[PDB]
Amino acid sequence: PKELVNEWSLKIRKEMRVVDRQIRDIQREEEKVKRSVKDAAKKGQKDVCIVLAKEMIRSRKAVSKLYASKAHMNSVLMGMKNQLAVLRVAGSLQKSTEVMKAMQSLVKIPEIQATMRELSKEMMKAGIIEAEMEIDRILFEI
Amino acid sequence: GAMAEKPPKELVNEWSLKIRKEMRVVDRQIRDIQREEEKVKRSVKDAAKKGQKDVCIVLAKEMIRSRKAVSKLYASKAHMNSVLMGMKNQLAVLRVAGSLQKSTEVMKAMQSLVKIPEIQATMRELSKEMMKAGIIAEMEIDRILFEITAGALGKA
Repeated sequence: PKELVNEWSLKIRKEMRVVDRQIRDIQREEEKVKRSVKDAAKKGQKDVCIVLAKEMIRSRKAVSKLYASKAHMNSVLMGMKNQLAVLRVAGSLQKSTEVMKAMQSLVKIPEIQATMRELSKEMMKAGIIEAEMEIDRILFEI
Repeated sequence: GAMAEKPPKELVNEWSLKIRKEMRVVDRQIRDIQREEEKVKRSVKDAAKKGQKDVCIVLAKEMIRSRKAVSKLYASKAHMNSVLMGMKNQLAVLRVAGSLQKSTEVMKAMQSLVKIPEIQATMRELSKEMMKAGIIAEMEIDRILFEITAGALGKA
């Protein structure tokens, strides 16, 4: 039907489980690296420390960019929520500007981008990606 | 400074609570507008059926304005959700460091968020609190080594 929404929610929600997992793993790694940095410091190995430290910055930045993604995705889920409404009201989808720039800053995250490119399209074709007709359009619940 | 008495970086839990609170508000306002669209709909129906063209027309302009009201709202909620995640991140950063740090993410959301229609004066206050905290090429590693080693391989 017009339950594309419910499918896309599920996928988005799916991709968010992955992001959670990715972030849960990196953090578990930072746990260890932090201990390494401690030992290395105690044994006075300056250079092992400097390197590891860099490992951490890289870690933090990685996680950050992940949460960025989770947010962009959540932005899309919300838009999906809203779509149901724009329907429950009239019965069409509306080119949301919101679910368009989010679904733009997401096809750019490293790993996941193949699905996101594929969803962006399905979305573009249901006609929510890329009034005086609406004032007429809306008059369709008559 | 001296025997100060600041809140520990649980300023994050506090801001989380408030952001979360404002999001219940938003949910509320969306729900109310939705509920009001239901009625305006019935109204538009009758007014069409009875040939009152001019009335449908205006009830329509009413309808569009609702829809945008909800849009702008869900927008804000996304923003808020972005700040919430940023806080989760800050907790993350603290879990291993124990000290907040910048965030061009929780800065722009909390920029676009300090709009006017609503009690969104609080957002201007959080905004403030957050800067003082220190949330809104490098000495990163030094600060880091110092963080992780309890000031033993200090900063430059």
